[PDB]
Amino acid sequence: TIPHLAIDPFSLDFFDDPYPDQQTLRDAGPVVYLDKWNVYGVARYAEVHAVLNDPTTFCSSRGVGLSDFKKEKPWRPPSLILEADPPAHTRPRAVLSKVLSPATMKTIRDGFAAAADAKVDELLQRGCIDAIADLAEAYPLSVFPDAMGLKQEGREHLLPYAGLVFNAFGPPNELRQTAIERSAPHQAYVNEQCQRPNLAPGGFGACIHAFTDTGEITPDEAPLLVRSLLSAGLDTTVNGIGAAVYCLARFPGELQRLRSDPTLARNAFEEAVRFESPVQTFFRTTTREVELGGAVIGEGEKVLMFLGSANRDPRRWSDPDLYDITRKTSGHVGFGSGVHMCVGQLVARLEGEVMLSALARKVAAIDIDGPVKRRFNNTLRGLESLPVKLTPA
Ligand code: HEM
Ligand SMILES: CSc1ccc(C(=O)O)cc1
Ligand SMILES: [Cl-]
Repeated sequence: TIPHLAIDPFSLDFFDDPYPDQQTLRDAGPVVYLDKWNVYGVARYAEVHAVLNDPTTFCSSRGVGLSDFKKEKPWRPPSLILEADPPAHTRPRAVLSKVLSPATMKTIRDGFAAAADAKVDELLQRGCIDAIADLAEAYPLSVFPDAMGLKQEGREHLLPYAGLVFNAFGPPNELRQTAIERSAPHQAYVNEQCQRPNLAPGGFGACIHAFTDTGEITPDEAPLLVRSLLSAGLDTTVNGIGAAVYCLARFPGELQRLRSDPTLARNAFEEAVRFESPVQTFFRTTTREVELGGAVIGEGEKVLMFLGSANRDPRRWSDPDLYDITRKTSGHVGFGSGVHMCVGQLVARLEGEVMLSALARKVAAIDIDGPVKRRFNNTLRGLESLPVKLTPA
């Protein structure tokens, strides 16, 4: 009933060009079995969306990577939110909700926007730049660690620590095993910065600590919740902004539309999240026997959701393979869906909007001007290097 496939969705060849294999996965059936990792797979929008929206049946507390926490030790203490199920999930979620809230966005926006304009201005002085190191990485690094309230010393650990986290969701391939081997100093830095004394007042970090007297979280939960933001908060936005620039770079027609109406900046970002889906994949674990798309999955099985595939499913999207900054993106699963839907999406969108606004107002063209180099990671899709020539408007 369930087709078995030998595709390794965590292989360098798959990362290098996932799209044919992803159609192969959708078209094989609503539910496949991946013999490489002994794992159920769902690659169509409908089943990915269903799975995300039944947290009772498809739980996150047994881990959202390949590893099943009921079978193996987690490589670090479990996240209090990503790797928890309702009701444990609920209050720490509420806290990060209020911390990364509309009101908070109102306090950081001018600063984020200024940073974004200043960067684009700086890059136009150079002309030929690396849209990854000098933009996708540099810009979030200029705003997010400050927004967190991190001290300056040690920030080089942040992107290493993130690549470790996302690699560690993957199978025990060499990417994962090499990440964990190198992890010790990045863990030490991050863990130390999660303690209240090390976070500057007014920041996301000290804000999380300040929420520890309401009955929602206790003081011993706050460091791990800060850890959550230093795990998820940065590298995701680097690959999100990287994606958007790359799309603009490959669809000049859409850059020209964006320039003509910079208010499209925020949706231009949302479409780049759908189109590239920087967060490619996550697992759930079945807490019971379940019928899904007319196939039956037993208790305790890992189910792999192909978010990027879901976002290019021609069953859901018209011309999924086109970058369209005026598309109605509502319902894309690049930020997830349901009770775990990205609690940090207002920061990502803010960062993404203000950067694409800056480009929209200041840049006339973005032409790839050198070898594009992909960066391989078990969960993240994105580029190592994107050399572009920026033409001033
Ligand atoms: C382009 C940027 C981003 C993308 C594509 C993204 C993607 C995602 C996805 C797909 C999920 C769902 C995980 C699941 O269902 O298991 C999620 C949850 C989460 N994200 Fe984001 N994210 C982004 C930005 C951010 C930022 C800026 C932050 C923090 C400042 C953040 C923090 C979190 C946290 C803590 C969770 C766990 C929420 C929960 O379990 O309820 N993310 N993200
Ligand atoms: C969806 S990416 C991500 C989200 C949350 C955490 C965490 O809670 O540490 C890590 C990665
Ligand atoms: Cl850690």
